[PDB]
Amino acid sequence: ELPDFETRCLSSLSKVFADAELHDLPVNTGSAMWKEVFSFQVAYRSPQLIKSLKISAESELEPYLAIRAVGLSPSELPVFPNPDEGYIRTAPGLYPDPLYPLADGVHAVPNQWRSVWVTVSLPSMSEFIPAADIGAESVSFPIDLCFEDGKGNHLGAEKFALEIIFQELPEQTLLHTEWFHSDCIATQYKVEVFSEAHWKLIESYVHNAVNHGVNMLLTPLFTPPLDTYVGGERPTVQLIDVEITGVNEYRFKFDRLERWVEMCQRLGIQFIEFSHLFTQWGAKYAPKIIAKKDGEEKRIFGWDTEASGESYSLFLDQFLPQLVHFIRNHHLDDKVFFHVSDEPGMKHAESYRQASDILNKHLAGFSILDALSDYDFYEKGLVQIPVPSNDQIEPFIEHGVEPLWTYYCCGQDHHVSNRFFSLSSPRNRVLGAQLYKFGVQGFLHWGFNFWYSQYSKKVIDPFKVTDADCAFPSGDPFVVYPGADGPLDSIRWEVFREGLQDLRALKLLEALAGREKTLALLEQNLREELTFKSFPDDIEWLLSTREKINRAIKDAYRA
Ligand SMILES: [Br-]
Repeated sequence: ELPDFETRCLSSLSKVFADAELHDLPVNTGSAMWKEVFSFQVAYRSPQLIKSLKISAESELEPYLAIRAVGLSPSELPVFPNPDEGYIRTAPGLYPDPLYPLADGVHAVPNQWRSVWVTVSLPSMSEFIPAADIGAESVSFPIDLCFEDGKGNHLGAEKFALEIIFQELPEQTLLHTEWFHSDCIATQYKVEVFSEAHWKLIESYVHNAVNHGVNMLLTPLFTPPLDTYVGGERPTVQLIDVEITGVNEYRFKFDRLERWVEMCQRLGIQFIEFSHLFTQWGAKYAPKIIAKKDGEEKRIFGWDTEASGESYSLFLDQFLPQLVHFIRNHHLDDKVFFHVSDEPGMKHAESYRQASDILNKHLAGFSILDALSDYDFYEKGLVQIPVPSNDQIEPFIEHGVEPLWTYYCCGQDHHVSNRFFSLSSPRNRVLGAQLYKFGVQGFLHWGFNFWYSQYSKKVIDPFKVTDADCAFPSGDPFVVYPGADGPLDSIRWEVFREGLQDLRALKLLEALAGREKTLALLEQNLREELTFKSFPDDIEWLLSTREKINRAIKDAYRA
């Protein structure tokens, strides 16, 4: 006689822990637009150990549907000291995060809730395979999920009803970069940088990025000078070929950059974000730069070459005009961004100025972006486009700074949206609504796939170490895991795309009904105005808000 077995259908916004009771309420309905990725999960529990469950879905949406297992990752540093009351947990342990192919095997483990995650990637209406009335406002499709043991006995089932609203979620216009660490791919898969095997993996990772709303890619002219200790290095990742012809004299080749840019174009990246040309913590030094003299490679710049020295000045006087010629020849003039150095403090205003001044002699007319969360520094007029943290953005909104950009990282641990393991899925997804309300033009994140320790002192295994060796709250350094042939998603990466989908849906309702009505619907029944710091951290609020937006779109009078 069969083991006992229970199921509960849930939204994408639950995190099901294997060591706790499940309080979440069942969710068996939702709505979506064409070209939207709609996700849900089913939790299940048995008192027995049941190995290699057979899980299947039956739906007209089967061509668009994937099922994955929600795996557990360790976190030794889930929180910084004194986590606010909105954290879902504070103790080290195992957290639901990675999403594994079902082919990898799925088990019921005694008296533990586990989950399977369902992704429905909807096409355009014109590509949809099932018959659907082109004149309907929406059509509902059942999705039935079935659990059986290894030997074909039925254990459980859940039915989900997805309503597809017959309008398209419009193309994303928000600029969105998640810094891509090519080096981390090379060291994890054990391939040489810019080998053909490395290029193939790069393509897989970029494809995943684009699919999750990344339209701007960090482009390593020289080894990005990021997360490296003073006097330290990361593996050489350098698209520019440099030949030393004599003292302070160079020649350049851009053929590997041209390969990179063509890859970007082909995979759907729209903007090229060139890597920083000076070090972190005040732009005092050059990046690591490698050059050939007489066939042989040597390091010509780095932590022993001051950024304000004439040597690095003369190098950029030769390089930058040649990069500008490349840009113009490839019709990239309005598609590029440059970086100086992030978050210069007031004590570094002078070194930042001297660095920024070098670029300004050559890069007139181009967008130059830098993380900058201090409005008093911004008033000095040294940074062109500031990228303030979402916990520091208030004075940039108050003063009408344009274009408005935001980021978050490990430092944004209080109140605001983030993507830590120990934070709820609503506190991730709500970013979409905040971006909408404040008219943000771009969002930046440092950690697509950062798989080293703090300061890149060692390589870590991201399946075992999720906090960069007790430096950053787990979830901060990476949203993808290394699968055998390409990325594995986290539930947090799926939920972040949902926030970008909410932004796109809000902008659609704005096109149909205007901004005043859209913003009023979004803030209906809130006790406090929506800000980057103040929102309901609540599954029911967010789901019912997006459902209202969808119904208002469905009901809108259309041209
Ligand atoms: Br958008």
